[PDB]
Amino acid sequence: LDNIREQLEEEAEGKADIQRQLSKANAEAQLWRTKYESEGVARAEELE
Amino acid sequence: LDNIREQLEEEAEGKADIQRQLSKANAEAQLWRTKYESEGVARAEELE
Repeated sequence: LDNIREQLEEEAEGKADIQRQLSKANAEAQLWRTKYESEGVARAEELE
Repeated sequence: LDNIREQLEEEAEGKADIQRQLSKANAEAQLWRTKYESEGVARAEELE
């Protein structure tokens, strides 16, 4: 019980970084897709 | 102490799924973004 008490903080720290890892990632990938393929293939569409 | 066994493992199942695999289905977005710039914009400078 004193042992898994330490493990609960470890999974919490295992939680905390990986929820914060996605919030940087899912912002950037989705944002890039929204803002770089609107310029990308569409200006490639019209310039052709 | 038996009750917090599932509070470990089901959250550990939650962290292994809802934090981990939902992150990796985001690696795909980043890959798509890289693919767009890398091939798309080299054309979009060349056709410019």
